[PDB]
Amino acid sequence: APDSVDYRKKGYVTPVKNQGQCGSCWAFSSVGALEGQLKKKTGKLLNLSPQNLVDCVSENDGCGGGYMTNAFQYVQKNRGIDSEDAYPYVGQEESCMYNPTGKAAKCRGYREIPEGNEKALKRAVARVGPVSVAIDASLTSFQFYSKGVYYDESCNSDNLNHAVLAVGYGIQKGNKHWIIKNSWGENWGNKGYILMARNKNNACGIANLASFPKM
Ligand SMILES: *C(#N)C1=NN(C2=[C][C]=[C]C(C(F)(F)F)=[C]2)C(=O)N([C][C][C]N2[C][C][C][C][C]2)C1=O
Repeated sequence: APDSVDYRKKGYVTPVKNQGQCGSCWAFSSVGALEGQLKKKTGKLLNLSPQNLVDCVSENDGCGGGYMTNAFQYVQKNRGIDSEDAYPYVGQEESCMYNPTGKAAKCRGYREIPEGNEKALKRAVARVGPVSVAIDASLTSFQFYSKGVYYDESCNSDNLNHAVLAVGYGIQKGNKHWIIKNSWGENWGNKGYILMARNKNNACGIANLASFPKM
């Protein structure tokens, strides 16, 4: 595995999205991971539909919450997920309106990385591509992150209240990090991104709930 990796440089990542006031981070996270695999498999990069997941993954709670694992399973069982263009994002609860004609990607299942194993997470990211992960993003410092490697001794790994996407990893002046793509718009963090402390005792619980879909 490379000392550092950044899948944005390998065309696996779409631009930052804005989930709005709907707690659908798990949908954007799942979609990001899926978009990466689709690119790896077909060579094409397309915006997948998070609203499709929000409205159709009954295993989850729509804007009220959910897990990326349930999303990947839905795509597999549903035999597909629509493109963002075929099922645009509104960030509001609506009955499922999935349409197979707009299908843009399928899923063969998913794998989970050993809970709290950042070493496993590193290897997974380097080999697979973008990986869905959960973190404690409740701290004010996270809300107003601007640059640098984010680290706060107050983060609680047991409080997984947000789902994001790890598109790579690296180091900055002795501080190892995870390159994280958020879904709170480009007006947050660094153009929507944030570098988070890596190998710092699983800061914010970044390795507690990480998984990726297979295609
Ligand atoms: C998103 N958006 C979102 N997700 N959760 C959540 C619940 C259970 C499990 C997960 C995950 F990612 F699978 F592990 C995620 C959640 O509780 N909320 C409420 C978030 C409140 N925010 C906390 C950080 C500060 C901003 C507000 C979600 O919105």
